[PDB]
Amino acid sequence: NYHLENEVARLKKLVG
Repeated sequence: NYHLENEVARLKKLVG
């Protein structure tokens, strides 16, 4: 939306 998108694109970028 919101969240969701700038939340995977958080997350997975920092982890893997």
